[PDB]
Amino acid sequence: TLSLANYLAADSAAEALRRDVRAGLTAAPKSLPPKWFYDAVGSDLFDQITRLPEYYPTRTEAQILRTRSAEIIAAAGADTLVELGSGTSEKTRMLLDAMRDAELLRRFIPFDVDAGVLRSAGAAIGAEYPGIEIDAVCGDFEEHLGKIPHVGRRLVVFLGSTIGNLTPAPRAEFLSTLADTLQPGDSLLLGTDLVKDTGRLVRAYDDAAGVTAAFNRNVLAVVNRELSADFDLDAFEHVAKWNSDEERIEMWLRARTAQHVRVAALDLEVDFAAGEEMLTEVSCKFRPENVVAELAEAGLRQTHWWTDPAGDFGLSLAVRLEHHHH
Repeated sequence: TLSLANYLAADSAAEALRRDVRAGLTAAPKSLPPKWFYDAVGSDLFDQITRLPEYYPTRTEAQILRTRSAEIIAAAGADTLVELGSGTSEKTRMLLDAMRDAELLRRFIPFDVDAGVLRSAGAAIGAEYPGIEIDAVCGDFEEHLGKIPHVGRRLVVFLGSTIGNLTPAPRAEFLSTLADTLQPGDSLLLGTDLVKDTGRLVRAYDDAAGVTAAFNRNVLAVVNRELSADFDLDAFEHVAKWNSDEERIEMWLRARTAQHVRVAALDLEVDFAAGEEMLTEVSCKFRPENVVAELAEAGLRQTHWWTDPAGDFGLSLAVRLEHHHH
């Protein structure tokens, strides 16, 4: 059967956006949070990015998961699959199939901000896996991870490389809170994109076809639409950079010429100097030894680590850290 629990108010997304745009556009170094990339148009654009020859991470993680699903499912011994976030719905069915092959599959708990997607995905999954209990939760990572039911033995998965879109401090915060929801017996599956040739990294975030550029610019269309702003999308250049000290990709929008922007819903007048850059996304890249340390600091012990043949990407399986005090 299907059960949906919807914790987001009608104006949750609207109020969150007003705050983020006002905070981002009036900071001395302008920025916009990457989460606003993903309206209908942006999610479609991102979907296309996953099939771009330069953008390897989605396909590499998918290929690792394809190969390791049975082993992940054996390792976890879990009967309940909890999926955190979007865009991983084909990867979801790899894990669900593996759990069904193992005769363990009982419960599926998707957690995402879009209730409509959950209702659709829940009806579909429910049909493809007769007898499964689907407890869908519509909420956000900030506030609602606690709302995920602790029924059964749970494999909690967070795929799609979203973890790297958080800088070290909010990332440490997120992982720790995630770890806190795990009961003994539960496992966390986590994908991390690895440090590699910087040419490859930059091209992945600035493809030859210019799709990533459109995806970046689209966040301006979102602000235009939702807050009645007058960004001139054609006035902003897409810039992807390798930050070697932070070992992360950065995406920027750079004003070709001086721009004056009014966000009418906010009664906010904003100025861009010619060449001024606005930060729209970071994509942190990891070293294998650093993934274990970060997991440890969050209260997790890595029990498995899998990579693709090129060492481009790693999947971790982790469990609650052991403590023996004296």
